Amino acid sequence: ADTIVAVELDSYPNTDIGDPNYPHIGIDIKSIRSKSTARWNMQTGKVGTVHISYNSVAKRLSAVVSYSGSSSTTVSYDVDLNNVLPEWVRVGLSATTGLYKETNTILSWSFTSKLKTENSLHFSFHKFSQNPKDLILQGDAFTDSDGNLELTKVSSSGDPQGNSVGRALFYAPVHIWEKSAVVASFDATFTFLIKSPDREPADGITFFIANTDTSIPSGSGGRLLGLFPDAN
Amino acid sequence: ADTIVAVELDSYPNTDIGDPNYPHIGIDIKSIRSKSTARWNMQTGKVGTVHISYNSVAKRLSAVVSYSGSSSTTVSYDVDLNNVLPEWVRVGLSATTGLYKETNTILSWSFTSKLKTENSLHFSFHKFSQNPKDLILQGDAFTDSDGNLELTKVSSSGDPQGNSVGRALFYAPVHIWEKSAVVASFDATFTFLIKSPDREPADGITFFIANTDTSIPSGSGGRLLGLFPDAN
Amino acid sequence: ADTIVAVELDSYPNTDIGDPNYPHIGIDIKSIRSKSTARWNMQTGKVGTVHISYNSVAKRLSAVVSYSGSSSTTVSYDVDLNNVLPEWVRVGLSATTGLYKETNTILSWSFTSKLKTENSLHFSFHKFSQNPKDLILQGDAFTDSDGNLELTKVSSSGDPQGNSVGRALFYAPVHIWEKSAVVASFDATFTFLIKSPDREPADGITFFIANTDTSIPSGSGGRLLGLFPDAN
Amino acid sequence: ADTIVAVELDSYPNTDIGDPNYPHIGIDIKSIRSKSTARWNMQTGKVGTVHISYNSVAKRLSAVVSYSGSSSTTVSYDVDLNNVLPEWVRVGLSATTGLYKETNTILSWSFTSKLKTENSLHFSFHKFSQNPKDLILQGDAFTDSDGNLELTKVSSSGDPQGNSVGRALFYAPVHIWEKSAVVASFDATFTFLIKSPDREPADGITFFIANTDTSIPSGSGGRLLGLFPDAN
Ligand SMILES: OC[C@H]1O[C@H](Oc2c[nH]c3ccc(Br)c(Cl)c23)[C@@H](O)[C@@H](O)[C@@H]1O
Ligand SMILES: OC[C@H]1O[C@H](Oc2c[nH]c3ccc(Br)c(Cl)c23)[C@@H](O)[C@@H](O)[C@@H]1O
Ligand SMILES: OC[C@H]1O[C@H](Oc2c[nH]c3ccc(Br)c(Cl)c23)[C@@H](O)[C@@H](O)[C@@H]1O
Ligand SMILES: OC[C@H]1O[C@H](Oc2c[nH]c3ccc(Br)c(Cl)c23)[C@@H](O)[C@@H](O)[C@@H]1O
Ligand SMILES: [Ca+2]
Ligand SMILES: [Ca+2]
Ligand SMILES: [Ca+2]
Ligand SMILES: [Ca+2]
Ligand SMILES: [Mn+2]
Ligand SMILES: [Mn+2]
Ligand SMILES: [Mn+2]
Ligand SMILES: [Mn+2]
Repeated sequence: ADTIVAVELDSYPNTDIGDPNYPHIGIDIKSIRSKSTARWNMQTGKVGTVHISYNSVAKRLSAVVSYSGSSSTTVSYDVDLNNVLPEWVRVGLSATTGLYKETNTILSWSFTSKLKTENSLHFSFHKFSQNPKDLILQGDAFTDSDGNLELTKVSSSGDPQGNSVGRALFYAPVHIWEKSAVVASFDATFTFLIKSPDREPADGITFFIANTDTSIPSGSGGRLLGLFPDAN
Repeated sequence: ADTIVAVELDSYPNTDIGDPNYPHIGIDIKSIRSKSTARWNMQTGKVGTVHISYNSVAKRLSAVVSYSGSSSTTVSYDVDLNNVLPEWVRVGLSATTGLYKETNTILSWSFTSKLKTENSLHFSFHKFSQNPKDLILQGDAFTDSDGNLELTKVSSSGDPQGNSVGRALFYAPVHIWEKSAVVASFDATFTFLIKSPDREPADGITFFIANTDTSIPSGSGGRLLGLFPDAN
Repeated sequence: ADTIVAVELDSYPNTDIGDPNYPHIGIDIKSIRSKSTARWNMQTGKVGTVHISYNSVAKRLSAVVSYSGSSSTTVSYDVDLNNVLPEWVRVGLSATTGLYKETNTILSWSFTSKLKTENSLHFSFHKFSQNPKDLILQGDAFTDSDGNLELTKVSSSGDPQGNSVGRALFYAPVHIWEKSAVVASFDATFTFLIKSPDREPADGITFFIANTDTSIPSGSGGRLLGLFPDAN
Repeated sequence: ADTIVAVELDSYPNTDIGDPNYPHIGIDIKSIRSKSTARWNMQTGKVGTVHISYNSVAKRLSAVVSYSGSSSTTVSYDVDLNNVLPEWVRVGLSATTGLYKETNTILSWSFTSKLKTENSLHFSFHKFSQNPKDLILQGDAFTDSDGNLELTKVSSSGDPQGNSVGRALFYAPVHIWEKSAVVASFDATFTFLIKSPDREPADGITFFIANTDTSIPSGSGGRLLGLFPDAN
């Protein structure tokens, strides 16, 4: 059972398992039920931009989500990630659709990791090549002709499908801590396009971190964002 | 048969297959016989520092090697790497020993890759963890307790062994070009410690680039620097 | 460049690169141009059955192809496979379509390997599971709902597409020889269904053997049966 | 957390976690505490021979262990393995040493798997090649010059070391059941040589079956036989 730290743009309120009454960004520490959430002023059809940061000195995983010239949405959570995640991990983006759907388009994805014990891993994508050998595409994750990472299924038309799960891991494992390490930090940006024919888009996109061999958990569809085998 | 672009710190003169009469840095385009070389003022026992750069606009692979406060050694070569290397590659460091030996210690290794079509892959190591999951260690390559990448065999004493070959690839494939790409560049630094009981150290260390599935070619020992199956 | 030993059911005559004037079974030793061929009495729409055998004592790779109660077609070739193939290999089935097409259905596939130095590897498939984890499916190779290995593309209708290449490797590398080995033999059976709307079906199906890391060579489509990067 | 079905030749009594008072063979269904055990008349220095069988109709995992012309030791357990193990698995041999040690030599290892829904996977080893590419060697598992699989560490002298863990998985995943399958069976033989300077040899050898991605669990040393992260 994978260890998971995710920042969720939870498109779909699932009150029956923790979610607030509304679209929200959440910080998930080994549970789909977010340790912290903020009301996310969704804007379907516009391009969102998530920034994620954290160092091991401040011990505060923080995420902001924004649209151009629009009021942003921040959510923080005091956590020491080296007590949660293994020493080595892989970073990725996941997204699902349930009975309700939405395009989970990733227009770009950067991520910087620093381990001053000064080791480092930076990577950024503004274009997603047809064959991304530096990405372990899991489930329904693919890349379209516009150089966009489609995390979840989308017809040739552009319409999103439902009951789809897909994630993109960066091929190289990251080293986010070492007993010796004085400070391990990481940042993570990505822009996304969420479009939906439904007035209740679902289910969400997330940037997560996990055991290197992390794979899509069975039953992880929909409100589970392809991160957990259950809702505990 | 792998495609190979390497920058060699050729410790050992092998005149009988191209090498100059002396220790030298070479730029190898799909051949152990360097398209360009410069006389390398070796300093066994001191820590060297190779810087490598190249963009696709200038089309000039250049490398400099230096010791602290000592006269450096530069070597350049006009080449268009996208006509040589495949679209996707893996970057690494190799080193061998023949009948003559030497420690092939890598104290650090950074590498930045930029694909403005602005995609990117940066990674740097000042410490090499006991288990580097973000490095495909090939052959005799291992990491010692001092956090140093030993490319080639070295007894517990510290003495180097001979007839050893070892390389370190970064786990993630790099994208160094795209038909669309306007400019693909990359830099690569690394510091090394070459020590030898022999007054004729051998055989050398190299930073190379290759087809992603690049592996140590049979017969690639010694003067082949674990890069080629032959000397053509 | 992979080492390849294949037994080809060459559906399509390609005279301009060696092929006989007619559909034929060929034995290919590191070349699409068969060292031996026999006239293959094709029967599109009926289920064929290839048996392949060889031991290192007799040094005779032999293949027979048959349809129920129909005159079979045998082809032999005296070769010592341990002088051709590496010590370790992977066994598989490949098939392509060019401008002309055909279904490349594999209804079953067994293979026995014996290394008396008595080591062994047997595997047989009468059903191909939706997710064959014990098969490295390459290119357009997939498995349909009838439990059939579709080597090459086929519409939902059942019509075959063209310019498609796909192979199925057995996940485990086989050990087909050892310097010590007294006798290494192997057999290989498989039944196939070739159907075509075209009166000139193309291009063929093959059981091949190759370096373990064998992958579909670029330009290997059509008359190359997804085995060679060229016709030499 | 891996799913594990093992047949243990538990060299070392660990009463404080279930073990009988004596060396024994056990059948472990997702727990180091055997669902069934029989008193194992150990014979250190002689070559043992374990036979394992099971089909899904009888639903009885059975194992026998024997030495030449010596009273054997049988242990059975009524279990339906398709309710325990995933649909796809990898089969292997594991062994550890704790504060007490012993050579865990595997002189041979066969295994037949049949899935009549008649699919099959057979493999046998009487010799273990220096580089067994068809074996995922985990931990301290290696192969010596006599063609023997040393599961656990052994000095050049031949003396076994302690606190060592090593397993050998067959490279190809096995298909041990399918919803459709009418009967899935498997057999598994292997001969072993257990030698110890200690009058209380430890800890044991096992043939196990697990989720394909099974790896040595942390803390699985000694009485855990490199199968479980704990003793529950
Ligand atoms: O796409 C959003 C969701 O759809 C499903 O839950 C549903 C939310 N509204 C519903 C209305 C009816 C039924 Br039945 C279901 Cl399962 C749901 C589920 O598939 C969820 O996993 C998911 O959160
Ligand atoms: O370590 C350096 C070299 O040693 C060998 O070549 C030798 C250079 N000096 C020699 C002197 C005698 C003999 Br025999 C040999 Cl092979 C050599 C070879 O093993 C080379 O590959 C290598 O370049
Ligand atoms: O499907 C069979 C074949 O089709 C092609 O060659 C053709 C055989 N008949 C033709 C007629 C016209 C043209 Br243009 C072509 Cl390329 C061909 C090629 O694509 C071949 O690789 C292949 O053997
Ligand atoms: O090799 C056998 C065993 O050695 C250890 O347990 C010991 C059995 N006898 C002992 C006596 C003292 C101490 Br401290 C220990 Cl840990 C043990 C442990 O390391 C066990 O995992 C193992 O079963
Ligand atoms: Ca939700
Ligand atoms: Ca040289
Ligand atoms: Ca042909
Ligand atoms: Ca025990
Ligand atoms: Mn939520
Ligand atoms: Mn040189
Ligand atoms: Mn032919
Ligand atoms: Mn026990």
